[PDB]
Amino acid sequence: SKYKLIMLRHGEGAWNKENRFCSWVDQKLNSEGMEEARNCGKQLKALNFEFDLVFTSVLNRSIHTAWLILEELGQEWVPVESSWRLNERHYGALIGLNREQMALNHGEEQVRLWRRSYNVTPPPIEESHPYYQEIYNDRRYKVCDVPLDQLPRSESLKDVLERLLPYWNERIAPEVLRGKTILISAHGNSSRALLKHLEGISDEDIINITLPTGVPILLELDENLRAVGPHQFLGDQEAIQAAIKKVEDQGKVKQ
Amino acid sequence: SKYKLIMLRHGEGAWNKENRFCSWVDQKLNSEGMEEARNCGKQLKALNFEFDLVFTSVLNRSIHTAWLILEELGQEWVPVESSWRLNERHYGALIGLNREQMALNHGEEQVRLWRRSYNVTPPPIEESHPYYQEIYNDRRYKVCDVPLDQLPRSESLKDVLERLLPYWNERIAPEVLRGKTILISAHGNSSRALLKHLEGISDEDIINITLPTGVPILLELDENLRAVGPHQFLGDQEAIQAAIKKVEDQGKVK
Ligand SMILES: O=C(O)[C@@H](COP(=O)(O)O)OP(=O)(O)O
Ligand SMILES: O=C(O)[C@@H](COP(=O)(O)O)OP(=O)(O)O
Ligand SMILES: [NH3+]C1CCCCC1
Repeated sequence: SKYKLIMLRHGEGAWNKENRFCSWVDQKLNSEGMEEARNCGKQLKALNFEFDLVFTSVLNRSIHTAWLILEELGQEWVPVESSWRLNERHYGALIGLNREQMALNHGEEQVRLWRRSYNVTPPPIEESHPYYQEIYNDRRYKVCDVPLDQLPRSESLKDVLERLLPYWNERIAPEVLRGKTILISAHGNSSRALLKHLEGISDEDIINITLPTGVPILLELDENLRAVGPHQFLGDQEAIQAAIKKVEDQGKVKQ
Repeated sequence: SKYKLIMLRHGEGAWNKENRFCSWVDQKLNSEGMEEARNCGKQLKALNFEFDLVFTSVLNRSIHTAWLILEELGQEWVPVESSWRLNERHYGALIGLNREQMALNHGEEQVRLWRRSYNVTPPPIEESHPYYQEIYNDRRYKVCDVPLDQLPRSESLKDVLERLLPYWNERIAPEVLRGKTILISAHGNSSRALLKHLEGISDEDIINITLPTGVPILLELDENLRAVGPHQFLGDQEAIQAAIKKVEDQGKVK
């Protein structure tokens, strides 16, 4: 048999609009992002989606995106589970910095490696960093399945998959195999990590995969829980490609 | 007290304002109710509440109230569990009717009896009722711990307690005993049912308990999960008492 699930990157937030690496900083959705989430809900309603379970990260932007989708569907009663293992990749010291500024300071090539490569690790975030305290002082990280002191201070995409894969295999995949309809409301890089795994994308090719905010990602899996075909974006393809280009351009120098 | 928990009636919804028995009809919060929910969250934040688990009914007004509270607290990551066992009392055939109109036609005393009695069971809702279909055809009732055909068609407050108690005993009580800080976002009568149990209120006295929408209720329990004192509405008692009077007056002609 085959199974289909829906995954997506949270709706736009101020940091996305202002082009600043946000990562573990708990930014909220902005007005545009709330609309993106509601539109996702409307598309899923048009398709008559009936979710059984929803998985999100512990960053509120992914939770609110899910709540808006459920409201549009009239499915607010559907169980939601949130885990740090679906949190966006930890950008370390790059958190708070402007992506274009980094391109000007370090070059487009280096920024592309930091953003999309599989093995490159961002410099770790230090206690002196402006956003260190608010991240590690938050109670949500005192009750994780990993001690506060053991949580990452920066992550390569590979590091992300290493802490996300166990969650997928142990808590999400079993439900998929039970024929349940699942929604994964997450982030750009945590979603890219899962897609790399499910689609068998090489360490080299994953660098060219970019996900825009607020666009449902359709993925079909076979009996072995591997992608039957490439992931697909739901909606106007021209608009979606334009949004993808916008994300890519965040790390480029004006021309 | 050894333990403390917070419970509350969801924020104002369209039918609360229209003064119609809503019960299992899934009406949403209105602008006023959203504000009530947010003020609840602000009041709880002012008192340092840090929830570990949230329990709600499967009616969206209770869920949305919880979501707004969690947002105000910056605690959207806190686990939420929902169950039909926390659903508002099933008003049966009375669903959809205007409370004041009923008082005018049958007498204030009659309406008060239907609304607050512990033992009186409303007439069952039938297939000919305007809101029967949307209730029993909803998918949320196809995945309950009891078959769709077994779900109630009307309930007395006693009936409510009988189906709510198992959920309290099996799922909520154990968490409170572990020392977790719990939030229960429910309804007017389902909350009255739980208060009757926790405070050991008599069948006679429970009739005088009326709960206002969107007001946090603090319950202090001992080692045996018994209330050490009467429930405490958190906030200005004058305004809260006024909101309670508002609910009572829904069944009065004037
Ligand atoms: O970490 C972040 O700032 C973004 C991704 O940024 P880029 O890797 O795409 O630059 O995560 P998201 O907006 O999905 O929560
Ligand atoms: O069933 C309803 O309409 C109300 C209670 O109405 P009364 O018993 O006070 O008339 O419950 P709610 O969902 O608003 O908390
Ligand atoms: N001072 C900055 C150098 C580039 C990586 C992020 C920190």
